[PDB]
Amino acid sequence: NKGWEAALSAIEMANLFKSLRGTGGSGSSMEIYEGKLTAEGLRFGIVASRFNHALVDRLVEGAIDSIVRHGGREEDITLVRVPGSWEIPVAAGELARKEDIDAVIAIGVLIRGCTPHFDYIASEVSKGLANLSLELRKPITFGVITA
Amino acid sequence: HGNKGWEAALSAIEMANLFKSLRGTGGSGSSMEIYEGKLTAEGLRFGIVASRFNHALVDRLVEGAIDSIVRHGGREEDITLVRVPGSWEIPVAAGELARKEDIDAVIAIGVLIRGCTPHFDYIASEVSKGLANLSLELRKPITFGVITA
Amino acid sequence: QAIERAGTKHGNKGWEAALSAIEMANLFKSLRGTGGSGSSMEIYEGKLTAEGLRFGIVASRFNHALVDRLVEGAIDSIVRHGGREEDITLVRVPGSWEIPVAAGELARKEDIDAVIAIGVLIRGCTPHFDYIASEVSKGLANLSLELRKPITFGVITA
Amino acid sequence: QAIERAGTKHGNKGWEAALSAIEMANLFKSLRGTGGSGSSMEIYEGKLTAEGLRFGIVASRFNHALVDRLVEGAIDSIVRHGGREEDITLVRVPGSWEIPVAAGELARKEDIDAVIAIGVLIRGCTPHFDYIASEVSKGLANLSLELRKPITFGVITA
Amino acid sequence: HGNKGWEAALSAIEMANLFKSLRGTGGSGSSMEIYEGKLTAEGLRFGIVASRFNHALVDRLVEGAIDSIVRHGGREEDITLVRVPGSWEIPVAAGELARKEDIDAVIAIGVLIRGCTPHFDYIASEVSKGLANLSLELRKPITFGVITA
Amino acid sequence: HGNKGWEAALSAIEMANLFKSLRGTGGSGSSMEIYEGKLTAEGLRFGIVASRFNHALVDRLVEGAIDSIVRHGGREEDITLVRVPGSWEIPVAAGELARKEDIDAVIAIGVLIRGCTPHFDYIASEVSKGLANLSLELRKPITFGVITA
Amino acid sequence: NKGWEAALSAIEMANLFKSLRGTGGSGSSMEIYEGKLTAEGLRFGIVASRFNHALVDRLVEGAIDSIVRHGGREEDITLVRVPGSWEIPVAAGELARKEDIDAVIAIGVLIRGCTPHFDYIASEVSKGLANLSLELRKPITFGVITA
Repeated sequence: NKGWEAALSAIEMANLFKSLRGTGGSGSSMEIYEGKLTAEGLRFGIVASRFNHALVDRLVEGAIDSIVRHGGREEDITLVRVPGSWEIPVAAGELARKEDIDAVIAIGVLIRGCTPHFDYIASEVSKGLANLSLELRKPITFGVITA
Repeated sequence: HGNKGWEAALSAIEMANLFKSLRGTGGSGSSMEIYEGKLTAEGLRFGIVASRFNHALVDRLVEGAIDSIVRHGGREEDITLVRVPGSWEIPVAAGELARKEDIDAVIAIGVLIRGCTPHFDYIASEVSKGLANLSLELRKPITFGVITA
Repeated sequence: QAIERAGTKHGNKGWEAALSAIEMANLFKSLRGTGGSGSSMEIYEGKLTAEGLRFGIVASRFNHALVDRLVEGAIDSIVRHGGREEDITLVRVPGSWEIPVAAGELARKEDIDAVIAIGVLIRGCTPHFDYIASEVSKGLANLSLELRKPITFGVITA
Repeated sequence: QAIERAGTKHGNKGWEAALSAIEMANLFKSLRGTGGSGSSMEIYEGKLTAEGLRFGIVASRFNHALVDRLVEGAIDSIVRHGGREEDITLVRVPGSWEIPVAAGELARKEDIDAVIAIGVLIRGCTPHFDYIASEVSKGLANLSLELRKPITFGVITA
Repeated sequence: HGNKGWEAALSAIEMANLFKSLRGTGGSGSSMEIYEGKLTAEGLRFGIVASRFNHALVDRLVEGAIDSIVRHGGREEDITLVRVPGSWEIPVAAGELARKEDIDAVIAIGVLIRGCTPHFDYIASEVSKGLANLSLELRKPITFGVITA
Repeated sequence: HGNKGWEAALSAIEMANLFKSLRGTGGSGSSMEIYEGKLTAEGLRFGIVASRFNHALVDRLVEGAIDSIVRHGGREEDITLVRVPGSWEIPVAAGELARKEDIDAVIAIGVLIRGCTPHFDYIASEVSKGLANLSLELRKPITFGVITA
Repeated sequence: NKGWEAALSAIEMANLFKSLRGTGGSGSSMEIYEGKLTAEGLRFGIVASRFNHALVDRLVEGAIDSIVRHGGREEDITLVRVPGSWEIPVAAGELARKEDIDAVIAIGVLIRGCTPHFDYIASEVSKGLANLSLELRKPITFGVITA
């Protein structure tokens, strides 16, 4: 279930960035920065599409379960629904600019298989999410699948 | 001694020296100027970003990178190592290290899932593109030690 | 050594790349100048006189045999068209991946009128999409538009 | 490091090569011994007990990932069949071309009962005749016949 | 009667007799000398070297070899059978048998992988080469009963 | 710094050291012995054999070989250079150098005429075979710096 | 004309080996051994086949002309004819064991083209000549062609 995996990646970036922005080490050894798998005290945001209802519900199911099971507090989740995959990047941008969220998770299902004639919509969705993460300096996990 | 981790470190060391020369005082003229970087790692600060897929392989590349830096005069106390889950999200971590003024170069190490070979994958395209844009924007070398399974 | 010098280098991609840089450098210098009075359609084209211009060259070291013939091709194009060898800056980089970042540093100097990028690319013996080759073209194109200074593309496939 | 140790290496070409060396070493030791009394057809076969035998291994360094799993496969085959780790001599060489000459030096020692050669070969993506691969096979075969000591062939193609 | 093991045994018997006659002093003259070997195995010692790989087929080949020797007057007491792991080490074992002064001929039996090679095979070429060189150096007949799958 | 001339010199230097270790006194035991050669060229004597076809290319490889030896501690006075017309006749010249007791290794450099590609050429086969036999017979490293056009 | 080229290679090995066996240098610089293109005072031997009479005569023509033109003395050439290419190695062996010859030249024409099904006779001729040169430590030039 990609939903469980995508949530796990987000948890362990919210911890990593929290460590990096903190005070540095004492020197005298090679600094190593790391992210644990404890979600206590963290705020998340989820953006999910509405296409292939059967599949997406299972994915959003895993994401919420993963956050709570790893110690998260269910009141710290904001869920946003959008008509289709083309509208995920713009919604994620709005949710990522709030100062109360630490990571964002994108859930969706693409239409054509793994052997198309190339897909423009799929490229734009992945391309847009990547630029937002770099521009806003905030992790954004990528949890879409292919039909 | 011949792994991609070793090679990536050399390119990072050399480019770091070359940039230090370019923005220094120019030559006296009267002849064609030639700029090239040395392989003296003394006084340089490095950061490394490594993924986690294939824990066996990635550990090997990271060890090679550290070995290369120290053998060429690098001080082991000047290496910052950041570890990340997958290849999709090296660029965001690399960006954080590059924006520090105490880092002279960044090395990215990872392994990609070889999917359907003839066709176009989106994770590989985004990881390479993101690193390239960061280097041009921040004006700082970023080496691409990535490989394929 | 004399055997190396005896070979001809007119016409290789180093020659064409340098020639394009000379024309573009003169063309821009004309555009920034005062506009014509009018009374007719006004045409612009760059002359091929290279005296007084400053050039920069970025070349990778991979495949040390092919590259050298390309770099020497570029230099002779500038010299044979009137340029002086004292107005050329040469920068060498480990590989094709880091050409764009080095080319950016040269292009930001106010003493450079154009930049020439030379290199070679490894061709896998089956036609897949190369993630390194695309980044070089993408990076160089962006730099020229942003800095508003011509940059010429002089790479080849093995 | 523990991740490396957890992997299984039973059955790789390092395993088979070592196993053949053990059998041949015992077989020769039987042939040199006194012949049977007679009265029936007399059969020889080598046992798989490795206690008391000395072994030598020659391995190239090209493709450092593949080779290590092969060398460790050979060592565990000797140990798991009764051999001691103090009776193994390991020699490392730059490349596959100089395996035969190094293997010759080890084979001439009187304290060695068998030699194992391990390496990998580069496969060009079109099937031509390889002048390096043939020389390794030719050299190793000649050494065994001339020195009258078994040598086992444990190379693979990439 | 129809397997290569049977044929290999007959060749070994005939060559062993032929060598026995050649060492004899030449004739008086008055005609053209003709030398040939007979097919009686009485009083001759043989050795067999067989590989274990693809054992389903070789047992039938070794079967024929022993059957032929006995059928043609050979005493089963005089056969020495040696087994080796694979075909790569047939030559080295054959050399040890051929150097015994109590052996008149040696028979080598084995099976090689499919012969649809691009241009060449590097293991098959060594078995035949080694046996041929060994026979000439030691001046003793060695028969090739190897077949291709 | 990355030409076949450079690589061939390294292999010659390393193998020369390794042989010096093997025939010296053995270890104390109680642990597995590992033998490997260093990259210290001090005190070693080298000979080089170079063909003449493509004078431009061969000169480059020969310069690289000399540069590699000296940079790793080699004394320029300990290099003997022999030049020959074509590839067919490197082995006979290499044999003469190898038989001197003052030479520790030999390096062979040349370029072959790429004929009809898929098929078998006899000049290339003989040059490689001859070098291999010489090393085994004389028990001395001989490196193969040869390339193809 | 391969005949001219084959003779030239032999001339400049008889000189090289003459230099190598001579006294060494004075040190203080990198020893370089070299062979000139002067054939004065040298003895040669030629072994030629008798198949494709038209072609071989032209090749033996060039070899003798090359030796004399580069200063050789025509009385110092020994010519041996053999029925076919298969008999070249054995004849060359006899001529190379004499102590009065400095180099040997082999001239011949092979039968099948450059794209056969592999040729056993061609391989043996080249293989045999190479072994003789190494075993006897004396240059032997290879001047055959393919029909």
